[PDB]
Amino acid sequence: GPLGSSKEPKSSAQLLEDWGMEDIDHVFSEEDYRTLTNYKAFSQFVRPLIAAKNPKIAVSKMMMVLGAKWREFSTNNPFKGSSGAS
Repeated sequence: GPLGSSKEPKSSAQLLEDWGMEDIDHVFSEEDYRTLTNYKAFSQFVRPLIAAKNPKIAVSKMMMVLGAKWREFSTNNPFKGSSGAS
């Protein structure tokens, strides 16, 4: 049978949950997609955000969450091209 050992990856929520931590119940919405168009703009927002729910988290773990969230963001983001095309 088709198992697919790599189909469902660990999302940032998954990772954080796997560590026994809670994530920000925020949802990257349409306006967020159009404004956080790059990782630096993204991290500057999302880092203090997640840190607000887990301030005692390890930075090494946090960077995984941020990175995964950027991925998740880009995944649910319909706007492939922030200003039209990309």
